[PDB]
Amino acid sequence: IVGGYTCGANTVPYQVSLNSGYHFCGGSLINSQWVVSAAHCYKSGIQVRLGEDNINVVEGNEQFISASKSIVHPSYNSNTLNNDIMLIKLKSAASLNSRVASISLPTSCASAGTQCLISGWGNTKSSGTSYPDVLKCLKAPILSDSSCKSAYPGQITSNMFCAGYLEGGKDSCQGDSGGPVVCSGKLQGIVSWGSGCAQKNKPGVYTKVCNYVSWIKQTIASN
Ligand SMILES: [Ca+2]
Repeated sequence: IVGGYTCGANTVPYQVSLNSGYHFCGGSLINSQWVVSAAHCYKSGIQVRLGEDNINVVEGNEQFISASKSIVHPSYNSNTLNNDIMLIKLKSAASLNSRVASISLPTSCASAGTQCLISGWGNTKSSGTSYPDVLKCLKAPILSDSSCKSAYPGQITSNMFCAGYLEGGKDSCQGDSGGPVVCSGKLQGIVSWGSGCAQKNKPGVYTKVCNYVSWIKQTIASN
C-alpha cells in the first residue's frame, strides 16, 4: 500500500497472508474454512496465516493453517486478468474471535463514490522498493465506470472496478494482490492489477466480488 497508514494490530481481522516460505499475496477470510484471493496469486505449497500484524514476528494472535484445496475461477484469463479470483479451503477450521473474524459477502454491487478500506503488506513506494513488516491500510473511493475505462481504454471488463485517486500518490501495490477491498462492512473487491502503483491517471483495478457471490456460495457448499 502506497500513501496509506499503519492499520493497527488486529483492526482488519479478516485479512490473511498467503505464505510459501515468505509472504506473497493477501486474502480474505470469508468463513472458518475458506479464504478468497486473486487467481493470479495461485501457487502450490500455500500456508494461510491468520491474526497477523507483523509478518516477521510471532506476537500471539496467529493461526497458521495449510491449504487443502485451491479453486481458481473456471474462466480466469491470465492475459486480461478477467475473473481474477480464487478460493482456498483450509485443512482445519480457523478459531474465530475478535482478532480473527470473517468478512461478509455483498448482496449488492457498491456505487461510485463509496468509501472503501484496502489493506495489505505490499510495497509502499511508487518508485523503488520498501516492504513493510506491519499491515498498512488505505481509504479510497470507488471510481465511476467511465473514469475507469478512460484510465484503461479497452482493458476494463464488467468484472472489474477502479478505486483510488486519479491524481496518484495513494494506491495498492505489488504484494497487496489478493487482499480485501471492504465497503460498508462487506467484501466488495479483490486487489487485482494496475499500471505501476500510485501513478497519475492509473488507479488500482479490483475484481468485482458482487459478480461472483453465486459461484462462491455454490463452491463452498459443495467442497
Ligand atoms: Ca506475526
